[PDB]
Amino acid sequence: ALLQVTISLSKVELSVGESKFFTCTAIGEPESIDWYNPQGEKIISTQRVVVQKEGVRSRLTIYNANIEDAGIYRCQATDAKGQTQEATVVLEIYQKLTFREVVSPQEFKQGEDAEVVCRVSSSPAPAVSWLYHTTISDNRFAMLANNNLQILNINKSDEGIYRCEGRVEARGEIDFRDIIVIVNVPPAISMPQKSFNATAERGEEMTFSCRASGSPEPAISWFRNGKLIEENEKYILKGSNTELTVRNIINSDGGPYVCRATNKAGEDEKQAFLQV
Ligand SMILES: *[C@@H]1O[C@H](CO)[C@@H](O)[C@H](O)[C@H]1NC(C)=O
Ligand SMILES: *[C@H]1O[C@H](CO)[C@@H](O)[C@H](O)[C@H]1NC(C)=O
Ligand SMILES: [Ca+2]
Repeated sequence: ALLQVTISLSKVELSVGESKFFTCTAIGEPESIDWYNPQGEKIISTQRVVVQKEGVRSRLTIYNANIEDAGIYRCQATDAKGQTQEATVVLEIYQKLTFREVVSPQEFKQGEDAEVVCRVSSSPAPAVSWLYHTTISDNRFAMLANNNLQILNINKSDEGIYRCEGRVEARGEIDFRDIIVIVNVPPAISMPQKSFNATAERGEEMTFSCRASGSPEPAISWFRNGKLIEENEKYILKGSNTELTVRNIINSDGGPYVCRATNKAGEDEKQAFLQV
C-alpha cells in the first residue's frame, strides 16, 4: 500500500577477512536513507566500511570483516512525511577451517612415540579426523585432545600418508591436509662371514661382504688399522662400498677389517677377521 524498504541480503555469514556489500532499496520517495551498525550508530563512511548513496538505494560495503562486525545492521528510510520504514540484515563473522603452520614430511624414529601434527581450527570448534586409506583407531593409534594423532611404536610399515580431515557440521564445511610420515630406522649391518682366510705370499685375493639396513639407506665405509680404506690398487670396493676386495694379500694383511654403516638414525659397526 505505502512506503517500504528492502535489502539485497537478509542473513549473511562470512569468514574473517572476507568482504561483501549490501544494497538498500527504498521503494517510494524517501528523503532519508541511512545505515546503522549493530551498535546503533548511523554508519559513517570509511574506506573499510563504505557507504554509497545513490538515487533511492544505498550500498554498504564491508571490506575484510573482523569480529566487531557481526550483528544486525539496519537501513532506514524516511519520506517528507513522518513515515519511517526500515530493513535489517544479520551479519555473522566466523572462521573458516585454517591449517596454520603445518609442516609435512614429518620424520620419526622406528621405536619412538610419534605425534603427527595438524594445526587446524575454525569458529565452531572443528571436528578433526585421521585417515590412512580408510579411517583409523587401532588401540595403538589415538587422537589427542589437541587433534594430533599419536602412534606408540611407529614401526616402519606405518610409514605412509595420513589425512587430517576436519569438518564443521554447522556449515557442512570440510577440508583436509595430507601429511607424509617418514620412519627413520638406524643402520643394521649384515655380513654372513666375519672370518676369512687365504694364503700369504701367493697372489690370493679376498672379497669382504658387508650389507646394512636402514632408512635412509646406510652408507658403508671400511676401515683398516685406523685408516679409512680407499680403493687403490690394493683394495677394490664395488657395490656402493659393500664389497671390499683385498688384492695380493701378504702376511701383513691378516687381521680385523672394520665395517661402518651410517645414516641419520645412527650407526652400526661390524668387522671381519682375515687369517693368513
Ligand atoms: C679358514 O677359516 C675359517 C674361519 O671361519 C675356518 O673355519 C676354516 O677351517 C679355515 N679353512 C681351513 C681349511 O682350515
Ligand atoms: C613393521 O614393518 C616395518 C617395515 O619396515 C618393520 O620395520 C617392523 O619391524 C615391522 N614390525 C612388525 C610388528 O612386524
Ligand atoms: Ca578481500
